Amino acid sequence: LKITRIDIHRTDLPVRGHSYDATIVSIETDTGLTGWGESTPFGSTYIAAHAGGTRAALELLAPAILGMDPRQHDRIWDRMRDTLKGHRDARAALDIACWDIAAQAAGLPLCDMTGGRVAGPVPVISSIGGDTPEAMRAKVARHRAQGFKGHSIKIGASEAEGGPALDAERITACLADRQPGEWYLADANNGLTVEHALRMLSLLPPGLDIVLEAPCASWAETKSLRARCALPLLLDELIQTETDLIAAIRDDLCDGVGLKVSKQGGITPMLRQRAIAAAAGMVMSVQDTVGSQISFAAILHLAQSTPRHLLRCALDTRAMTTAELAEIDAPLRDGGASAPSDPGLGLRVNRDALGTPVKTFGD
Amino acid sequence: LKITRIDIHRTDLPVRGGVYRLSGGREYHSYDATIVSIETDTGLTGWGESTPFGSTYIAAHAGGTRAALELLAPAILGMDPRQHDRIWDRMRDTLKGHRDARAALDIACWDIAAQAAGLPLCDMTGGRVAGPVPVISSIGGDTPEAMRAKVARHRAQGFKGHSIKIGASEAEGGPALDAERITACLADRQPGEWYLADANNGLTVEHALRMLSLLPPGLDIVLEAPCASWAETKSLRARCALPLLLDELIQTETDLIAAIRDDLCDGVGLKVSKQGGITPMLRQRAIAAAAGMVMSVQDTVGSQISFAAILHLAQSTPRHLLRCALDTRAMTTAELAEIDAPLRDGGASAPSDPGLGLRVNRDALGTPVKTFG
Amino acid sequence: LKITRIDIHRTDLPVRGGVYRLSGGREYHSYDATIVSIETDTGLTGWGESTPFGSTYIAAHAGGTRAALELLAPAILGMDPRQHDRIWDRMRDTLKGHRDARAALDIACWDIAAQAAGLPLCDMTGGRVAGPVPVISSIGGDTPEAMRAKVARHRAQGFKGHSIKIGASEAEGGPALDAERITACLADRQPGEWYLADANNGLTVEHALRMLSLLPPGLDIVLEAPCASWAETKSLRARCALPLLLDELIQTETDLIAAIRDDLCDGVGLKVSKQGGITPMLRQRAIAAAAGMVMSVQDTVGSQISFAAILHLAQSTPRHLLRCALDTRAMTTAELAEIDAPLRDGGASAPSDPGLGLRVNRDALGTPVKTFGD
Amino acid sequence: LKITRIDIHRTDLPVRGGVYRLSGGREYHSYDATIVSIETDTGLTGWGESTPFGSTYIAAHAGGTRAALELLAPAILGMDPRQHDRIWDRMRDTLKGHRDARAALDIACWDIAAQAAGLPLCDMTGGRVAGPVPVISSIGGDTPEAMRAKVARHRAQGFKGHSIKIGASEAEGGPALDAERITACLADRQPGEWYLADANNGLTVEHALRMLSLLPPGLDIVLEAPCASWAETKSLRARCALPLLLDELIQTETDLIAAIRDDLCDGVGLKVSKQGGITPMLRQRAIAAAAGMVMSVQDTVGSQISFAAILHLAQSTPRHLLRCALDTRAMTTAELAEIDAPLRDGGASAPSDPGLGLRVNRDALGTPVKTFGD
Ligand SMILES: [Mg+2]
Ligand SMILES: [Mg+2]
Repeated sequence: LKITRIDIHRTDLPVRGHSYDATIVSIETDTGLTGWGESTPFGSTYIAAHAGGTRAALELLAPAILGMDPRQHDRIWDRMRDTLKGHRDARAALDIACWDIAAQAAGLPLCDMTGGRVAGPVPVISSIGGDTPEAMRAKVARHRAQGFKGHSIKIGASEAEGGPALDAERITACLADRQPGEWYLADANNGLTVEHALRMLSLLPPGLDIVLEAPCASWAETKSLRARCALPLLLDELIQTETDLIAAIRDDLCDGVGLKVSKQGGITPMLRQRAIAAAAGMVMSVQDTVGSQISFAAILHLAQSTPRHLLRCALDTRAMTTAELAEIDAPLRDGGASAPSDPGLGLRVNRDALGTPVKTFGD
Repeated sequence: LKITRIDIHRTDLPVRGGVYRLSGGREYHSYDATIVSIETDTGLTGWGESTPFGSTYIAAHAGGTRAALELLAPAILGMDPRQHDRIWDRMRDTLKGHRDARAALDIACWDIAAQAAGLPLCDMTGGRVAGPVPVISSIGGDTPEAMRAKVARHRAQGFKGHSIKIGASEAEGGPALDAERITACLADRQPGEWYLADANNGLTVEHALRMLSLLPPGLDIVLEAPCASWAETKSLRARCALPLLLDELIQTETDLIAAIRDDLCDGVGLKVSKQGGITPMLRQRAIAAAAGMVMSVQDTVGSQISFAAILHLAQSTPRHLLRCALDTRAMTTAELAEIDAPLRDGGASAPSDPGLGLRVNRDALGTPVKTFG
Repeated sequence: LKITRIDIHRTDLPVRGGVYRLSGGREYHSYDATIVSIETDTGLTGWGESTPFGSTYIAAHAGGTRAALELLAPAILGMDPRQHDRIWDRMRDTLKGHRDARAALDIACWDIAAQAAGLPLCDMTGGRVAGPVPVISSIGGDTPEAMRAKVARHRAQGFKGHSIKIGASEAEGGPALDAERITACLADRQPGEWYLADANNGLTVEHALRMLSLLPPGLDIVLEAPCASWAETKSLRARCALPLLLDELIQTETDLIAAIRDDLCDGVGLKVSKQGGITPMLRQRAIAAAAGMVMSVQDTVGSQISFAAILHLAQSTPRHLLRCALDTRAMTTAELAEIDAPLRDGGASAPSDPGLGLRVNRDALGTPVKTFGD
Repeated sequence: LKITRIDIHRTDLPVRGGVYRLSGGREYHSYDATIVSIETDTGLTGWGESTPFGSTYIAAHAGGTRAALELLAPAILGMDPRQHDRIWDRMRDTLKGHRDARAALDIACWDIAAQAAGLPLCDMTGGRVAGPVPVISSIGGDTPEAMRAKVARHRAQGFKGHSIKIGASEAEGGPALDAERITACLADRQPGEWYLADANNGLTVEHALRMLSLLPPGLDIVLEAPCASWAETKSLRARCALPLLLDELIQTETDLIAAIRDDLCDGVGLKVSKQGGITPMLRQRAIAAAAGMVMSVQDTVGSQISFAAILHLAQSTPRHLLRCALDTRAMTTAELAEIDAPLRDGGASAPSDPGLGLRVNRDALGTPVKTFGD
């Protein structure tokens, strides 16, 4: 088995409800298998990544893995590392496509190639955008009615907007109508000062069941808050590499991690990082930055093979954009979704929907 | 004085009071007990029990106990049963770990030692502390109202402590259900009672912290065995204001040293057969007592034979550090022996007969499965 | 794909050469191996070995291994051998610990899965790293001169790594003797060699510190398994400048997390049947590699069946972190199976046949002590 | 079994050969001993000794030992001498600290308990460990050359372990002298020997660090009791690569816990009458053994009666943790009792007679200074 051709595509994913610049990769083998992978950074200020950067890195990564056996995930990973440091966003698309191929060649859905299907549907997270306390509360109520159990709620008010008091009120409001078996995550997107986070913690009423995600912009700030925060803490932006997780363990920094396929760098590091987190007893939300059905396929299969007591929802990226790049049989039903049973990722990709490839390597 | 014959018995102990539930979907319907008798040249007989709490509590199971005894029993034949440290050394030199197997032999030897000396075991392990020992219930997992009713029944029987088993999955209601279980179980509390919320190593740190946040203020509760590993427990310890007791994580003497070095806990669940019998219960008592750690003196589970070891040890434990003795008679319907230790005057009192104070019903044990000598 | 039948074999493994000596007066003369075959509905057979190193290396013994398998083997009947994590979970739900017993079943499932995928295990576990894996010698306890000479035999045979056993009692000469044993074993070293001083969890901290004081300056040595407990090892670590590798104290994935949290060591001795098979070896390799811990890839002891698992795993390990593979064929006289992986040009190379690459001598194992299923 | 009568005796023990100097200008010329006998209703008599090493070793003196016995002795009358923990509790409830006074009563109760059971004390405290117990040679403060010569004398007699006293004032030569003493004492080193540099809580951290810097590399030495306080010892520990043994600072069981929590030491000097008798010696041995701390088993000083307690405890102590017993008979010319435990080839073995194995010369003790009596 040999990689023979790699096609790099660029396509715009309009926001459901600006747009996202997606890079979609196909990899072909000498036996005639095709694997697919997606990497689409969430704008250019979520982490140190942007779409133009993803494509510029692929100029180096794609030619380097030509002729390799797509099943040898660690050696392909090493080849990518030896070619270009970091740029895990670019690694992700290639890595995912190789795993798609590998699972196809083994006659397995990806969830069965990555440990085995855990029984039942994966709980899907509801996303609650930044707004007034009462508005966020109503959105939570709307999502509750649709069967969603887990909610990611956005916080991060400037002083002018009302600061820590506003964020505290947003949290209390979102939890006000809660029913048994629900789970809430306040995501600050690395945006609070330690002073803001401490004031916010003081302002919260007692007896709330809430997890705090990505409170601060840097490691040192997050470590200072950690010393004076009794809430479970989940890290997202700050966890990109496997070494990041080791540092977090060393510093006893968090109780959970936000694992995003294209942030961590594809199936290969998602699996390494899941093994580390699981061993550490860290809960894991399994998501991606943003993407089409292709991104969703990687998320779902990985979520499906994650131990349920550690899993804290999967993200359904199809809810984020209007894009229709592929079919996959995994309907959102009752706040949950199930990985399909077709070999590989289970995608039927609409090649024409992607536009002519911006770049081709091989022949 | 010389050990001449060792007999290994196997029997089943049926659960008393309905399916017993622990965290992570573990269920127990009966318990597979291993009962050992040891004979001396002088014609004394000593008894010991080791009954793992199924195969899913710690790294031990009844088949493993018996497999370990195949090496341990022949190893100690010919030894003086009064020389507890040297017999222990012999067992260690023969087979690492397997404290479940050491336990039954170790207890039988102490039974012999005490009989030879004409003393009850409590008066061979430091001396009787005045008054009865308070007894503790084992409240298996169920709904908050089901668990609260079990607490009430034990209250009416004269029990003063209650070990309440928590550890709900997200699907079942998670930390909120566990917090509800705790509040319900404490709701009818009378003066001079004591409660352990035992998660049996079943919570993530995230679940524990959420659970802690949900608990109403002003509760008198001790948290037991919150997490599956040493590193998780340390992480929770850094952010938990409640007193913490460790159980599954404390098996060896070196375990207790690590706990002290890490300042990991304020008490220890000492279970006769988890620690490995009288000899290590005494060593671990000395360590815990010096560190000021409270001690719940229990076993995994067992018959009256297990109960005699538990009771005599609790009876010689300083009362200010003792946090109840487990009365296993409430956990199974088995009647493997008589012991004159009824629940009265506030709990149970060790008998004054030499040894463990047991009258073993051999007809309840079945024919031995293996004999050595 | 379904597991249909599991056979438990018990076979004796006679020692190769002379009496083997570890610290604390531990001597060894022969090995009690348990060998497991797993069959599928499709007619594939996978093989796995678990052979505790006597009964005092870790909390494991062959009788215990077999007793545990009485619970484990029937629990995995009917399962898909390819779903390693779900099979792992089933085993954990059945019996806590007893990774020795998990190991034989887990390895046989990986053997099957790699066969079904048409790949040698090294290519199913990340992919073959180029070139042979260097092999480590196992230098048992003796006088310094005898040890030095045993290092020579192995050197001439193409060995670059040496595990040297230390741990003298005070009567025997204590830390001075151990220091002499170390200096003597390194005395004839040629470029590219690597030395581990393995105490097998047998030194007091006082003994270790005394020994460290007695060693001459300028040695290239790694200290393995100095002390019997976590707390003792932590105390030594605070006052030891040598790289430390943990062996007996690392059995679970959570053990490795605790070592990281405590910044306790710079390497780990990963033994297939100690960690519990291919599945935990892969988990623990991912954790060790992320922390930049070096790894010696070994087993307790075993036949060619143990060796197959060791070798394929070592072959997919990044070479800069790898610190040799144990060749178990040097330790036993058993001929339980054929494998095409001889010592040549730098070490041993995993064969390219799908699976473990074993051809099992089925009459050499004896009639199964127990069978489950069909 | 009931305690019926307690007799308190006082007797002088004349120094034998070499008047001791401890750090800080401390001097000692004879030792004021307190000896207690306890009688039972069944006609058994047990014996116990407590003799503080002068009045400046730890917070104890002979006059204080006797003043405390005025409270402790009547408190334990009518008690069952076999219930060691409950007698201990009664003593603790009666008077805090004063473990020197507890020791004499406690040892006598264990003597009775052992005789009642018809076992030597080593067999009542876990069981006799095979072979003689090594006995420590004591090397008093002197010139490096004189100390070296005395080590050579003890070496020729068969002693293997040496306790060597250090702690020179600046005027006397400071850290340089202490380092020279240490270097000299180890210069004629033969295999299987052990060395303990005892500063008797006498060094400043500055002095200790200077002494450590001055020592040549490659020495096999253990440092005992370097500093006067817990906080000083902690500071030294942070910057000292040698194994550390605490003596004066470890008196209670809670002290050992504090040492574990602070990771302060690798060994402990257990002295029967410092720790408070057989009962606390056993508790502290259990703690230390679990922590892997080495233990030197000694007493402050004493007659054969003190030696009986030392020897029996050392005899039941695991040999890999044991670092010699002190033969107190070498420290005085007093003949207070006969015990069949001759010193031969640098070792001694506990006798087999029930109890401590003493044959006490009542005439050598004088009339009791106090009888209880209540
Ligand atoms: Mg996030
Ligand atoms: Mg001293």
